[PDB]
Amino acid sequence: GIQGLAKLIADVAPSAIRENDIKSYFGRKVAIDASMSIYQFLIAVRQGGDVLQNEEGETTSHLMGMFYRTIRMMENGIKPVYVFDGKPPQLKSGELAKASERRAEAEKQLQQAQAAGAEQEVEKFTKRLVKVTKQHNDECKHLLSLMGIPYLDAPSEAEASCAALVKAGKVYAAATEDMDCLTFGSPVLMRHLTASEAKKLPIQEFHLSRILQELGLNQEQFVDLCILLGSDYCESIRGIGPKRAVDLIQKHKSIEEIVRRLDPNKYPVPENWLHKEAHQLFLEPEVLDPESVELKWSEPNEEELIKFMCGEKQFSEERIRSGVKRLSKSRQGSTLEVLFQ
DNA sequence: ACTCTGCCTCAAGACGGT
DNA sequence: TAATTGAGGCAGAGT
DNA sequence: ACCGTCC
Ligand SMILES: [K+]
Ligand SMILES: [Sm+3]
Ligand SMILES: [Sm+3]
Ligand SMILES: [Sm+3]
Ligand SMILES: [Sm+3]
Ligand SMILES: [Sm+3]
Repeated sequence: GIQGLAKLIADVAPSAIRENDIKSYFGRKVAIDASMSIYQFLIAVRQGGDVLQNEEGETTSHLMGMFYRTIRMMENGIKPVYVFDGKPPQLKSGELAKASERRAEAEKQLQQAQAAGAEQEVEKFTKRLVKVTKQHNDECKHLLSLMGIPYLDAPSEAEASCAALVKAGKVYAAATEDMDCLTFGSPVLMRHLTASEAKKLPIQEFHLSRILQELGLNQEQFVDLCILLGSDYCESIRGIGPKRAVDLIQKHKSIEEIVRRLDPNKYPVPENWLHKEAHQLFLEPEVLDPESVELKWSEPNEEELIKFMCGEKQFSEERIRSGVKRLSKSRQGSTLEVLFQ
């Protein structure tokens, strides 16, 4: 993500944040960062500090949420396409190594609480070690196929390919919490689109054109702003936060110019700073071709979903059948069958 | 006064009967 | 064979 | 809407 960008928008560019009722999105298509939704379910969907699972010990929390949340979206006429990450870019390797440190230390502190018969400490580092695996992604892809819900494999970061689907008009918005989707150029970003019966947070749209207008920037200047704020791909400047970062971009436009005019003794830049390379990655990321695959929402295969979710993963047959019926009727009401001419 | 850093914590789902 | 993110809150120090 | 339960 971008450190503090959502807060900056809310304070400087509030006009870019628009809220609408779930009832207004009937018929709209959205792109979803699948990995983040899977992670949300593995973290939250716990029963007694442990995850849901079948008797074979195979985890099912990700299948639980993917199934029901996706159905709820379709009942509201919202048609999602799930986008899965691919090979991370090299620039992320500098940050990937720093993540393993946190997992290594979280593992060290895990067995410590275990050998110490702790209770709340076990549930503390356990959730901190959660991670989305290839088997998590493959099982969700398998589920979506049976549900008739489309998905796409991005060549690199899913966030970037979601944005490219919006640019191309193949979906209305990227439904995510990772604000760096705007840094990748997404015209629209939607938060809090869960279609949950609770309705605790309002559906927010972030319109990039509004952000650029109220900040007085173009896209390249907005990317440099996000770099100074803090991105996954390179270092920021120590002592330059969201307040000074805005004033500098608005005044000097480019980081290259900010360095020329900054006092090297007062605000020294990082050593071997890759702000140019991250700039190139945000503006011209490796993305799928939106014109290659035509997004279709298809009839779900009920009998295979029962065999998979119930026979194998041990979901309630009554609940799964009911879910597939809802999914099939809601698709019939929001989706036109294919026509030939 | 304003701003930034480095700490700290906390939460992160959904169904169906009541 | 995976590497969130986000939001606040607080004290303390730099501008 | 609350809350035990989901697997
Ligand atoms: K910084
Ligand atoms: Sm990201
Ligand atoms: Sm099995
Ligand atoms: Sm990602
Ligand atoms: Sm990241
Ligand atoms: Sm089995």
